[PDB]
Amino acid sequence: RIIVVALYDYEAIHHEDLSFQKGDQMVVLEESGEWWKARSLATRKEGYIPSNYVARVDSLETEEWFFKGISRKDAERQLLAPGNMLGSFMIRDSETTKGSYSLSVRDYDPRQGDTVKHYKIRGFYISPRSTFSTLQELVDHYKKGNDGLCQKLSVPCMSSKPQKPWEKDAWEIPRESLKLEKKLGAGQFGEVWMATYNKHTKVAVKTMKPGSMSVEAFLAEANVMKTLQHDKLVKLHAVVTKEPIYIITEFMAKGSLLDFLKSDEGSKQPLPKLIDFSAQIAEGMAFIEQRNYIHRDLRAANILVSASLVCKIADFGLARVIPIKWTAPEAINFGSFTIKSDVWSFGILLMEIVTYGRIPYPGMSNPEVIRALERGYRMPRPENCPEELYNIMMRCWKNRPEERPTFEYIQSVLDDFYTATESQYEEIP
Ligand SMILES: Nc1ncnc2c1c(-c1ccc(NC(=O)c3ccccc3)cc1)cn2C1CCCC1
Ligand SMILES: [Ca+2]
Ligand SMILES: [Cl-]
Repeated sequence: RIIVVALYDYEAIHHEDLSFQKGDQMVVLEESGEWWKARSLATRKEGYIPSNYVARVDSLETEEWFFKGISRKDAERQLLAPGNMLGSFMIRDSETTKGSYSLSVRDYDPRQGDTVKHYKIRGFYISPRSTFSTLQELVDHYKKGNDGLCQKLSVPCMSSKPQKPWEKDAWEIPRESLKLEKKLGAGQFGEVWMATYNKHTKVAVKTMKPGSMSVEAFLAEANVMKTLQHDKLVKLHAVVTKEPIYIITEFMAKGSLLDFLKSDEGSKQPLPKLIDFSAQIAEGMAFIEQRNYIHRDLRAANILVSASLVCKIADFGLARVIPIKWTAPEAINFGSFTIKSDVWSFGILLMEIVTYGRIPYPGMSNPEVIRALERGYRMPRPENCPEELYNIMMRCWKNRPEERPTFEYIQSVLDDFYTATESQYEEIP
């Protein structure tokens, strides 16, 4: 017997899936990955449920202040989101001290403004002065005035329902299931439409126009990208095998990063949040790097922004199934695309972000640039760019692609850009 409990509200949208309120319990009957067959205890109905909407009874995940599988940087982003205030906190798996837990607390500071400070927890305790049998008790105490903390505990971090998992056994779907409602953009290779999958589900469809490339071999290449899932890559949901091929991805509410930075709201975005974007793209490129693959076309036009202002990477694994200002020299000439050729493109993308979407090398045509890259000309630093940030672009713009950084390093440098190493966690006597 395995009892689980709902963490959020879910209304059914399919045939054999269940509806449940927050707090409903149910018996796990089958573990089919993203979807589980369960029998509700409230309605006694047997059906399918999203496994990422429930957890085992009286687990820590059930608790409103606990956050599973979240990094220190995500915990920082989640707390500095709108809807939280002074004292807003969370308890999470310690990213560094594995098998243990850390506490992230929102705090204000005149020097910078809102910040997130992190304390490690070691029965548990932070300072030997105060011992605690369990976390909830430990929480309660620190809600009663800051016992050494930078602030007194107020409310757990605001969380929203995760994205509903895709329909089961629906990697290949008929076109009839779709209603392409609005053309978002078109190009030399096809159109990107925003659509709807059998009502209830809002998707975006990339219509791949008929060609030589992968007529019967697209599904093959495309089936690999499906296994390269990441929180910072655009999620591939479904595919239409009948030519013209349709690619169903998740809908990114605020379009491309390029169009977004050129937007009004985008122009309002300050500098530390632009670097936050960069650190997200770098996080995604660090994954493609770990899988020893390649994106082949990094630019703001290929970065999408969610409604929550989360940057994700598209298309990826598309240039291998079919423009040079973002391209490194050793690919313009020798046609050699490495993971380091993307590093160059990231440096360009970085500048593209700091300049709010300004075209690289402005008032400077393509041929008038290639002959400068041989001289050693690089784009200059603008007034609004940190010296230590232009420093990174230049490292991405090294002539030797071997002495260019890794995305693993680039991400780490961008994640704690305003944080000194020693200041990551707080000391307490
Ligand atoms: N998903 C979206 N949601 C909201 N807006 C989107 C998009 C997309 C968009 C971008 C890229 C893709 N395609 C892919 O990511 C992809 C395609 C084939 C193989 C592997 C990956 C599909 C849609 C593009 N836009 C905008 C940007 C420019 C035109 C409309
Ligand atoms: Ca310290
Ligand atoms: Cl039962």
